[PDB]
Amino acid sequence: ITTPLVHVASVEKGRSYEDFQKVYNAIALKLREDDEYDNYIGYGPVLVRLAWHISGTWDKHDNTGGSYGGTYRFKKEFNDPSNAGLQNGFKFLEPIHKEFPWISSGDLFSLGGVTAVQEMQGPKIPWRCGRVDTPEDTTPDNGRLPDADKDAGYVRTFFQRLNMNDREVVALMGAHALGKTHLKNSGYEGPWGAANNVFTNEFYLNLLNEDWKLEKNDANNEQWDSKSGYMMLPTDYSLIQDPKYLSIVKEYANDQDKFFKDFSKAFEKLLENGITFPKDAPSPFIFKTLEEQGL
Ligand code: HEM
Repeated sequence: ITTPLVHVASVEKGRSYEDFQKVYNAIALKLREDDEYDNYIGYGPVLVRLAWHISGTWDKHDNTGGSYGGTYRFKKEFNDPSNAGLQNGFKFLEPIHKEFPWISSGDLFSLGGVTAVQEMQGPKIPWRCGRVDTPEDTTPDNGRLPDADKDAGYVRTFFQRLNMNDREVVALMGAHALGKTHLKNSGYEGPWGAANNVFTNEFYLNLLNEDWKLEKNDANNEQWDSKSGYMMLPTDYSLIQDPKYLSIVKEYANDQDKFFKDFSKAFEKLLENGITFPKDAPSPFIFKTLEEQGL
């Protein structure tokens, strides 16, 4: 009776690679322009978190949620407590959408994350168009995104719902090299590392090389703190408490190139979960950075 929905990707009318490269460039140029945001971190990290949160609502068992429908634009999902702070990323993308009103919301949200990773010198992320806006009654209920106050067993079980295995989980969590936690958003405070708007394997290096102490923060949540001024969420630290995760953490801490390759695959997969692509669909696009274009 409850059969899994099938969401078929549909290319926006008469649009192709050059069209989306222009959208990429507008995102990337505004990222360069609005350098002051969040004490000069810039909008890169929040756009990556936005792309992850609009995708991480997916439930593989009935194909509800996921990036396809662009449902973060609706009040119920926009106001999810797990999404506190992402309003800044939505407001950043509003002038992009006014300039390119033909792009679907899901395509714009997911492309924002790809642009941010690449412009912060991360790996190329192949990206496919064709997400189609769906009505407000398709918006997933709050509560599908993960709790940070949990252990490795919770992390492993949670990501099963997104069809992610151990390697994919550890790779995806490496995005916590970016940005920081804000007490007002999540009840956690502090960055994970020093180079907060450059995409590197710093997350794994800090996990393994810093001396961490479990401490209460000003919101009375416990987090792991180092003397360097970095922090780790409980779920972050669980990647070195669990023996299978620890092996992969060590692998990425020693080999940023392998991390980049695995992150690129898993992040594209995360953004595409729940979408059926016709065999006649165009191949994934690899957008050029502003630097590669002399822009
Ligand atoms: C168990 C899984 C995860 C948990 C529990 C988690 C939790 C969190 C929390 C609590 C914050 C702080 C938000 C704030 O206070 O502003 C955060 C930020 C962030 N998350 Fe994660 N996250 C997870 C996985 C991911 C994944 C898979 C990605 C991307 C691939 C990601 C990307 C980010 C980024 C870039 C930030 C920084 C945002 C900013 O600086 O504004 N996270 N996450």
